[PDB]
Amino acid sequence: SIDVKYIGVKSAYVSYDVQKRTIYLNITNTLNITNNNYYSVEVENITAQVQFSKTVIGKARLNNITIIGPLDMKQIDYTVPTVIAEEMSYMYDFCTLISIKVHNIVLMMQVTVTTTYFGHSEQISQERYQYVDCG
Amino acid sequence: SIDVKYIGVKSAYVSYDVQKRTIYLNITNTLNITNNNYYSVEVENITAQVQFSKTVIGKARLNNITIIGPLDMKQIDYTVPTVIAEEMSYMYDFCTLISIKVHNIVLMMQVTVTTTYFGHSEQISQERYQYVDCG
Amino acid sequence: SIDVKYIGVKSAYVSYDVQKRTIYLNITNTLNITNNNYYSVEVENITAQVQFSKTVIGKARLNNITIIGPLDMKQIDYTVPTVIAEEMSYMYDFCTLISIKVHNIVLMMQVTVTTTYFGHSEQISQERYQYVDCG
Amino acid sequence: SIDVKYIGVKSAYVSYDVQKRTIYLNITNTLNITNNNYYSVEVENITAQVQFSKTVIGKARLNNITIIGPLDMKQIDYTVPTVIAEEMSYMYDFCTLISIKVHNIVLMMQVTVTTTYFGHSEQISQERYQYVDCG
Amino acid sequence: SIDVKYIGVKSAYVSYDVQKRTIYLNITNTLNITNNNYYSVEVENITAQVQFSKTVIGKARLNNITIIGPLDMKQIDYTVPTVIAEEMSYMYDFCTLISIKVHNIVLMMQVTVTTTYFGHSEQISQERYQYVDCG
Ligand SMILES: *[C@@H]1O[C@H](CO)[C@@H](O)[C@H](O)[C@H]1NC(C)=O
Ligand SMILES: *[C@@H]1O[C@H](CO)[C@@H](O)[C@H](O)[C@H]1NC(C)=O
Ligand SMILES: *[C@@H]1O[C@H](CO)[C@@H](O)[C@H](O)[C@H]1NC(C)=O
Ligand SMILES: *[C@@H]1O[C@H](CO)[C@@H](O)[C@H](O)[C@H]1NC(C)=O
Ligand SMILES: *[C@@H]1O[C@H](CO)[C@@H](O)[C@H](O)[C@H]1NC(C)=O
Ligand SMILES: *[C@@H]1O[C@H](CO)[C@@H](O)[C@H](O)[C@H]1NC(C)=O
Ligand SMILES: *[C@@H]1O[C@H](CO)[C@@H](O)[C@H](O)[C@H]1NC(C)=O
Ligand SMILES: *[C@@H]1O[C@H](CO)[C@@H](O)[C@H](O)[C@H]1NC(C)=O
Ligand SMILES: *[C@@H]1O[C@H](CO)[C@@H](O)[C@H](O)[C@H]1NC(C)=O
Ligand SMILES: *[C@@H]1O[C@H](CO)[C@@H](O)[C@H](O)[C@H]1NC(C)=O
Ligand SMILES: *[C@@H]1O[C@H](CO)[C@@H](O)[C@H](O)[C@H]1NC(C)=O
Ligand SMILES: *[C@@H]1O[C@H](CO)[C@@H](O)[C@H](O)[C@H]1NC(C)=O
Ligand SMILES: *[C@@H]1O[C@H](CO)[C@@H](O)[C@H](O)[C@H]1NC(C)=O
Ligand SMILES: *[C@@H]1O[C@H](CO)[C@@H](O)[C@H](O)[C@H]1NC(C)=O
Ligand SMILES: *[C@@H]1O[C@H](CO)[C@@H](O)[C@H](O)[C@H]1NC(C)=O
Ligand SMILES: *[C@@H]1O[C@H](CO)[C@@H](O)[C@H](O)[C@H]1NC(C)=O
Ligand SMILES: *[C@@H]1O[C@H](CO)[C@@H](O)[C@H](O)[C@H]1NC(C)=O
Ligand SMILES: *[C@@H]1O[C@H](CO)[C@@H](O)[C@H](O)[C@H]1NC(C)=O
Ligand SMILES: *[C@@H]1O[C@H](CO)[C@@H](O)[C@H](O)[C@H]1NC(C)=O
Ligand SMILES: *[C@@H]1O[C@H](CO)[C@@H](O)[C@H](O)[C@H]1NC(C)=O
Repeated sequence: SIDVKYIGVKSAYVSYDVQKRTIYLNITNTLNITNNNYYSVEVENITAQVQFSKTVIGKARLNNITIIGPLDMKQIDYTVPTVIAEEMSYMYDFCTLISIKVHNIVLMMQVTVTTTYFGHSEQISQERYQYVDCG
Repeated sequence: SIDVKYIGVKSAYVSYDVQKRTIYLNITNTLNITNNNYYSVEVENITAQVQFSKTVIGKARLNNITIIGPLDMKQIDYTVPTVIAEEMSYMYDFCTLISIKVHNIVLMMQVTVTTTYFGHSEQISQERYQYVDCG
Repeated sequence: SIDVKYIGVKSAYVSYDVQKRTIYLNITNTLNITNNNYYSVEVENITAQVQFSKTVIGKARLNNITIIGPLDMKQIDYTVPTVIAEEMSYMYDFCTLISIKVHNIVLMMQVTVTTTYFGHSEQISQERYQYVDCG
Repeated sequence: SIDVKYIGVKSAYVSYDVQKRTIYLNITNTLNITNNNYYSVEVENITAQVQFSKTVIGKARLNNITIIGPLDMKQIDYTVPTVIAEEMSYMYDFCTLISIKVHNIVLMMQVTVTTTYFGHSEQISQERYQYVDCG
Repeated sequence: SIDVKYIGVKSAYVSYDVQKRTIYLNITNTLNITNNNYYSVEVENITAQVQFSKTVIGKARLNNITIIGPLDMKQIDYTVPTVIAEEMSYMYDFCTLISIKVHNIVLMMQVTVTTTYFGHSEQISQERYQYVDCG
């Protein structure tokens, strides 16, 4: 990635910024800019490219063959019980929260068993993340 | 990715910004800009490209063959019981929340068993994320 | 992706911004701009491209063959019981919520068993996300 | 994607913005702009492209062959019971909500078993998302 | 990655910044800038590239063969019970939260069993992260 940028407030090439009651008197501004950008990116010179796979099975006996890909949960037990019993009481609850499984950003590109890959793969994530603001 | 940008407030090439009761007197501004951009991106020179796969099975005995792809949950138990019993009480609940499974952004491009890939794959995610604001 | 941009408030090439009771006196502004952009993107020079697959089965015995693709849930139990019993009480509930399964953005491009792919694949997601605002 | 943009409020090339009771005196503005854009995108030079697949079965015995594609739920149980019993009480409920399965944006392009693909595939999603606003 | 940047507040080439009630008297500013950037990135000169794999099984007996990919949870038990019993008491709860499993940013590119890869792979993540702000 030639250019990746996270800029909180302001991005600018040339900035003349006059803010909060300043006095802007005699100013002469002369700006002369020559800017040229040449992008030669990902050019590929390829005569011959071959992806080839072959499988042959002969005179074989196969019994109880198990192939299981990734990300298996099988048996998971989530027990979160809450019991509140009050005879004569004063109970004030402000900003109370219970969260079990929260997923914001899930990116999965290639999950497989057998993968043959020629090329380019790029993952870019930018965020501002604030979970809980109260009071 | 040649250019990826997250800019919170303002993005500008040339900015003359006059804000919050300033006094803007005699100003002369002369701006002379020559800007040229040449993008040569992803050009491919390819004579011959071949994707080939072959499978042959002969005189074979196959019994109990199991192939299972990824992301299997099988058996999951979610138990969240809530019991509230009050005889003579005062109960004030402000901003109370229960969430079990929350998914904002799920991107899956290639999930398979057998994959042959020639090319380019790109995933880009930008967000501002605020979950809970109260009070 | 040549240009990807998230800009919170304002995007502008040249900005003359006069805001909140400023005094804008004698100004002369002369702006001379030459801007040229040449986009050569994804041009492909390809003589011969072949995608070929062949499968042959001969004199074979196959019994109990199971192929199962991804994303299987099988057995999932969601139990969220809520019981409220009040004899003589005062109960005030403001901004109370229960959510089990919430999915905002689900993008799936290629989920398969056998995939042969020549080309270009791109996923781009931009959002502003605020879940709960109350009070 | 050459240009992807999320701009919260304002997008403009050249902006003269006079807002909130400013005094706009003698101004002379001369703007001279030459802008040219040339888009050569996705041009393909292809002599011969062949997609070919062949399957032959001979003298074979196949019994109990099961192929199941992705996204199977099978057995899912959703139990959310709510019981409210009040003898002599005061119950005030403002902004109370229960949601089990909510799906905003579901995009699925290619979900299959066997896929052969030559070309270009692009998914772009932009949104502003606010779930619950009350009070 | 030629350029990766995290800039908290302001990024600018040339900045004339006048802020918080300053007095801006006689100034003459002459700026003459010649800027040229040439990007030759990821150009590949390749005559012949071959990815080839072959598997053959003959006169073999295979029984109880198990291949299991990564990320298996099997048996996990989450027990978080909460019991509150009050006879005559005063209970004030402000900014109280319980979270079991929270996942913000999950990026997985290639998780497989057998992978052959020719190319370039890049993962870039930028964020500002504030979890809990209250009071
Ligand atoms: C500078 O500004 C003052 C105002 O205080 C003015 O009297 C004077 O003529 C100005 N000079 C020039 C060169 O603009
Ligand atoms: C502006 O810059 C260019 C460079 O391309 C130069 O030829 C020209 O003389 C400059 N003009 C002034 C007034 O400085
Ligand atoms: C690569 O491109 C050039 C022209 O840009 C061409 O002359 C040459 O024949 C190409 N390569 C092959 C292997 O054809
Ligand atoms: C295959 O496995 C099962 C249990 O998973 C077992 O009962 C069976 O006997 C096995 N096959 C052979 C041929 O032993
Ligand atoms: C500068 O502004 C002042 C106002 O205070 C004016 O009297 C003067 O003529 C101006 N000078 C020029 C060169 O514009
Ligand atoms: C503006 O810039 C160009 C560069 O292309 C130059 O030829 C020209 O002389 C400049 N004009 C002035 C007034 O500086
Ligand atoms: C590539 O393109 C050039 C012209 O741009 C052409 O002369 C050449 O024959 C092409 N390559 C092949 C292998 O045909
Ligand atoms: C295949 O597996 C089942 C249980 O999954 C088992 O009952 C059966 O005997 C197995 N096949 C053979 C030939 O053993
Ligand atoms: C500048 O503005 C003042 C107003 O205060 C005016 O008297 C003067 O003639 C102006 N000068 C020019 C050069 O416009
Ligand atoms: C404006 O810019 C062009 C560049 O194409 C230049 O030829 C011309 O002389 C400039 N004019 C002025 C008044 O600066
Ligand atoms: C590619 O395009 C050029 C013209 O742009 C043409 O002369 C050439 O024959 C093309 N390539 C093939 C293999 O035909
Ligand atoms: C195939 O599997 C079933 C159970 O899934 C089992 O009852 C049967 O015996 C198996 N086939 C053979 C030939 O063993
Ligand atoms: C500038 O505006 C003032 C008003 O205060 C006026 O008297 C003066 O003639 C104007 N000058 C020009 C050059 O427009
Ligand atoms: C405007 O720009 C063009 C560039 O195409 C230039 O030829 C012309 O002289 C310019 N005119 C002025 C008044 O600057
Ligand atoms: C096929 O599977 C069923 C159960 O799914 C089983 O009853 C049957 O015996 C199997 N076929 C053979 C030939 O064993
Ligand atoms: C500088 O500013 C003063 C204002 O205090 C003014 O009297 C003077 O003429 C200015 N000089 C120049 C060269 O602009
Ligand atoms: C501006 O810079 C250029 C360099 O390209 C130079 O040729 C020109 O003479 C400079 N002009 C001035 C006024 O310094
Ligand atoms: C590498 O590129 C040059 C031109 O940039 C070319 O002359 C040469 O033949 C290429 N290498 C091979 C092995 O073809
Ligand atoms: C590489 O590209 C050059 C032109 O840029 C071309 O002359 C040469 O034939 C290419 N390489 C091969 C192996 O064809
Ligand atoms: C295969 O494993 C199972 C238990 O997983 C076992 O009962 C069986 O006897 C094994 N197969 C053989 C041939 O021993």
